[PDB]
Amino acid sequence: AQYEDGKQYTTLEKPVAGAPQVLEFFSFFCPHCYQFEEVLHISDNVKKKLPEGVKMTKYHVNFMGGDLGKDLTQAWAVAMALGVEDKVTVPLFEGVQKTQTIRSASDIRDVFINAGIKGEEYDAAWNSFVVKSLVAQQEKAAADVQLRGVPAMFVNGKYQLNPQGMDTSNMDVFVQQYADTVKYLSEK
Ligand SMILES: COc1cccc(-c2ccc3c(CC(=O)O)c(-c4cccc(OC)c4)oc3c2)c1
Repeated sequence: AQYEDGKQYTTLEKPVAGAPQVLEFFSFFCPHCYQFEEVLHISDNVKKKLPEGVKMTKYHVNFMGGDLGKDLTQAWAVAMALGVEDKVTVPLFEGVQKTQTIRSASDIRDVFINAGIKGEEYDAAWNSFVVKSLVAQQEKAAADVQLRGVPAMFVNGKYQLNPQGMDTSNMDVFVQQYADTVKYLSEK
């Protein structure tokens, strides 16, 4: 076959019931995640190949960057709670990996202030139980699939993307292979 379990994707031995359709994990400390988001725009090319109005879900993970990595997961919860993902994804990646000016929770917050989120709004969300459950949801989702590496994408709790079995001589070909596989998997 042209798509085979073990090549473009792997199949989970313990399926995850009731999982989100397209579920993507990343870390703002992850160099490959910087690439997927800044250079390759994986998330966005995937969305463009799925049925309109499908649920793409993206979660931060804790297992990179120690204390600040956990801070970043709470800020991703804030971002999600306020719907400002599109405003802070780029500054956050660049602050962690490009300028390396994100060294503390205060520096994370600066990204939001600079992005135009009011301090009161940020601090209120940061400290809210809505954000605390949304941290919990990100952690639970990662736990369900026993996630030890990012970037990572899962379709319907059954299929994991295997980008190691795809061609990287061309950034655009790689992306489309990736997006086409997600689409094929979502139709299975
Ligand atoms: C051509 O355009 C570009 C521009 C920038 C980067 C890339 C690129 C190339 C290869 C890989 C691989 C794996 C491999 O060695 O094949 C991974 C990856 C993904 C998720 C988890 C993981 O950990 C096991 C590894 O990400 C990649 C990105 C391509």
